[PDB]
Amino acid sequence: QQMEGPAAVHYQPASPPRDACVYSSCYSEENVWKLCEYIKNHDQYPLEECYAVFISNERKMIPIWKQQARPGDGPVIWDYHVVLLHVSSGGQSFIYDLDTVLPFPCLFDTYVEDAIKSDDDIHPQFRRKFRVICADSYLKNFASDRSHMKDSSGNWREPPPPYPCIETGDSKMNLNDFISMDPKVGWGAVYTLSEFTHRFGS
Repeated sequence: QQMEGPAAVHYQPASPPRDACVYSSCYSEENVWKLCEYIKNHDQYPLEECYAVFISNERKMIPIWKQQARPGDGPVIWDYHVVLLHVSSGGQSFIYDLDTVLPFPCLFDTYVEDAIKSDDDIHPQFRRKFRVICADSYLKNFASDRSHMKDSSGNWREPPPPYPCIETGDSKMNLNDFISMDPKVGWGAVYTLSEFTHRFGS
């Protein structure tokens, strides 16, 4: 037997159920944005408890396991991937990944163990870095004109989401500032996998 700060055994999800969420494949930066917007307009949790988390690396080649685009025990290799992190008031963190086969939401430790796994036995060019942006800052500053999703001849590589492009008064396109893992660029903090789990893991 082994015992276990406070536990969120009665955690109420900050989002609608998985099948009720706005979702477009290969637009997880917008899928997470729409979750932040919901949390903002819903008056359930403070937006300051939530973060958008960009996962990528310098070579833009990151494996993620337990992904719906690859059912089974193999990884999907993304150029980048975005999830939502909710640090509940007791300290327990939850991951909202509309693309995972793990629960939605998922306990932070479980998502790190099954979806992310250790970088120790991963070829170093595939190792993951994390940019953590406050959901309030994310809603206030993120902009994407989706131009990165046009193909060789100006057609869509993936069909876009069915709502207008996310815009701010300051920019129509700063997605590269979020995919970048350069701490001298953009908003939020950039962490290695160890720093990320040291920060939010229990």
